[PDB]
Amino acid sequence: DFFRDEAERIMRDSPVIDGHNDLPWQLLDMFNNRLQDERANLTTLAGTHTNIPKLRAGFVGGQFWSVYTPCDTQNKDAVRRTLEQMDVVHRMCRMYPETFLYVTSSAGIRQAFREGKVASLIGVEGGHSIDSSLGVLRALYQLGMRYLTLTHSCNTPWADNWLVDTGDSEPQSQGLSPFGQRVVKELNRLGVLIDLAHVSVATMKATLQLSRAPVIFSHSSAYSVCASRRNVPDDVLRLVKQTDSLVMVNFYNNYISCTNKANLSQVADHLDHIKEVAGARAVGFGGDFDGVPRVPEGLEDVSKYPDLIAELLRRNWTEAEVKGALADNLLRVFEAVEQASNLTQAPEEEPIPLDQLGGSCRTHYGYSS
Amino acid sequence: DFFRDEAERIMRDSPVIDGHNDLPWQLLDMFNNRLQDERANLTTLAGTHTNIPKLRAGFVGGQFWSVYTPCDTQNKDAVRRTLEQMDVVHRMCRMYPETFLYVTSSAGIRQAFREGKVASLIGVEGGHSIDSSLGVLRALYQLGMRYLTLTHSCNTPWADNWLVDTGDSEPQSQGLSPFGQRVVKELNRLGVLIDLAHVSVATMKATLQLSRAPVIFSHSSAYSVCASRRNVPDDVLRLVKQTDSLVMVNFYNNYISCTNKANLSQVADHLDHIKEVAGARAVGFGGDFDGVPRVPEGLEDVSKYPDLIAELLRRNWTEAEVKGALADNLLRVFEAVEQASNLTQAPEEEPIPLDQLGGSCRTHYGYSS
Ligand SMILES: *[C@@H]1O[C@H](CO)[C@@H](O)[C@H](O)[C@H]1NC(C)=O
Ligand SMILES: *[C@@H]1O[C@H](CO)[C@@H](O)[C@H](O)[C@H]1NC(C)=O
Ligand SMILES: *[C@@H]1O[C@H](CO)[C@@H](O)[C@H](O)[C@H]1NC(C)=O
Ligand SMILES: *[C@@H]1O[C@H](CO)[C@@H](O)[C@H](O)[C@H]1NC(C)=O
Ligand SMILES: [Zn+2]
Ligand SMILES: [Zn+2]
Ligand SMILES: [Zn+2]
Ligand SMILES: [Zn+2]
Repeated sequence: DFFRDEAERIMRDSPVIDGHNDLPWQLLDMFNNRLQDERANLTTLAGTHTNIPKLRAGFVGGQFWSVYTPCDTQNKDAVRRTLEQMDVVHRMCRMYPETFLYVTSSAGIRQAFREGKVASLIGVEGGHSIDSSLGVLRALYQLGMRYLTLTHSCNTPWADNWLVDTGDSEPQSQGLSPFGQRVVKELNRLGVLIDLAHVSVATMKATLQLSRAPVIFSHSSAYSVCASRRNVPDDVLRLVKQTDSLVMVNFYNNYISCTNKANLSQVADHLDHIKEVAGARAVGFGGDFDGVPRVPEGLEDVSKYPDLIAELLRRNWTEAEVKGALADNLLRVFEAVEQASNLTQAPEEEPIPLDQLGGSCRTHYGYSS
Repeated sequence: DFFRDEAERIMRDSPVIDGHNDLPWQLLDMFNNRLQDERANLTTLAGTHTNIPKLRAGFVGGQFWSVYTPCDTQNKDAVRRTLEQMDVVHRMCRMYPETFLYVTSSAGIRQAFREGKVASLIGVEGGHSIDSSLGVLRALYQLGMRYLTLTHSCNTPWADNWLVDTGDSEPQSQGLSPFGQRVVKELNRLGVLIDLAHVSVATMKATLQLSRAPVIFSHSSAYSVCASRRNVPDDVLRLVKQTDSLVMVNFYNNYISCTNKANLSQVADHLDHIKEVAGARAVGFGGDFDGVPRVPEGLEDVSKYPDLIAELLRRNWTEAEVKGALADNLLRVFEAVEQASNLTQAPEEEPIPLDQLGGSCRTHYGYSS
């Protein structure tokens, strides 16, 4: 088709940078992170939405690999598992160097594009990965973390998750607690993209007001099209336009069609809506591949991106608009996050009040007066 | 004084590289790692064995800063606190760049020497810091860990501590378990110095036979002089000689004189013994300043090293011998550990058997149990 051909033509110049793929999670679940297991070979990997040949077929040039540890690891082994997940991403890049180029900056993604490699970054899904520690935060930064999803589907002691909006969770921090605000201040200082997927509206609003840099939704869709609280409402979409932020669209069926069944066209509806309310520069891709049980007809795996782009061209999106959705909006936001960082500025060191630390799996050294 | 002048002349060419200083622990216990606190100013800090002017007076040119988290943090928040202690060391070097040069190699130490800065490295004290994970181990390496003390004063699921030799602990792994052997192999491939301070004799001997590179005792003294199980016995000293390893002398009174009261002359007695049994290239310093309640008369703080060097010269240690004790032996061992590392060798990924993990602060993802 003419649109598919144009899609590929454009994608050769502007490869897609996806904001959220949970392949690392599958590697842990399926092989206990044993990359040498021949069943785990990435050139032939089956049973997942992602593998090397599929990535190449979908013209994927950049990928924020999700370093995710479940909510039940909070106040348990969340920090240990986050390190192991970041480790599996590091090893993956070193194991398939002909394919992946591990990067931690916007300039780095651009170099990957020049080299014909899949720029590979790390996105930490859930603030429970830092265990309310500014020191652990900086450590994750040093290890490659380039975005932090403030919460997953559970509250941290300083940020509220989306389930607060469905009543399944209590509004603990009413957005961001004072420590949570220092976390935003710290993420801003370091140059880490703040990610609002999985958080509550109050947390979305608090962050869009508080952050000194544009923020992202690594894998969130349009609430107007599908009223899932994992999706973004119009008033927030307006804040996204105001701050020049970015919503990277999630392909999960139940967030797209609000039911188990969904198709490629319905994803373009979310894209259209985000483009109309938040603006064309606020649109991106955050498929949630390998993180969801259901993906749309036409978007069975990571090789289907050109078909989604072809559809956007069919709906009259201009080349500039699809190039922005593909990679340029993410790059603009990433560069702004880097410009707004201040590594010379003294790091945030005021800890979270002891009465706010939860669980029965810690000790209280340092805390006294 | 002839020997004090000579000590300084020699120390200006070969400043001391101490193998273990617990200042980070003091920064946590005293200020909860708040380096901006006015009391925490390192140029004026009182109440500790270490601070900037003291380090300069003692001619200290290299230091392995201990990143230590208590034994009771094992199976609790050990990993979290380890990252926080590593973080305070990183921040310390950043806050006083005119004094500390953060380094992670032997060439880096020589660079610090050339610039007149105190080479600042990280020594992780206790295998519980990795919570039996090879991924956390690699993460710590990436964060700057250049030596791992296999155990502190408690057994890990894969190594036995020194208390086993006093009867207070059971010989769980009877040295190193199979996973513990894999840890040692990973430490060798990474280029991390294996530290035998705090381990049982069975662990020292198992590691000495297994390691493919020379090892160290970052802060342990001579068992013949003081029969403390925190000290190294002669048969292990013969293994140290055989492997061209290194024993860095601890200044703690109770490990020196085997009693609360001790003096500089007695520490020199330990150095003499190690030199006799393990050889001159197996001696160094690992004072344990800021990690102990009692230090010898004449060795009150970190500014006292020149007096100890003067005593060794007085005792007829040659210039080559003291330069070895000061810096050259550690540098030799470091270079060997670096040469034994292999970047191309596939990382160890066979996890510890699930049934060997303890505590109630973890989840069993990857295994399923
Ligand atoms: C993956 O498999 C291909 C062939 O199926 C092989 O050529 C390649 O060496 C393998 N890669 C790894 C890392 O095992
Ligand atoms: C499609 O978009 C272009 C902008 O590139 C616009 O000029 C044109 O009118 C649109 N086509 C239709 C049929 O609306
Ligand atoms: C420490 O105090 C001295 C004054 O004694 C001051 O010059 C220096 O800037 C201070 N350093 C920091 C990091 O506060
Ligand atoms: C001191 O050492 C020198 C050279 O190492 C040696 O010749 C001399 O005999 C030693 N002096 C004593 C008193 O042992
Ligand atoms: Zn998610
Ligand atoms: Zn995810
Ligand atoms: Zn110590
Ligand atoms: Zn110690």
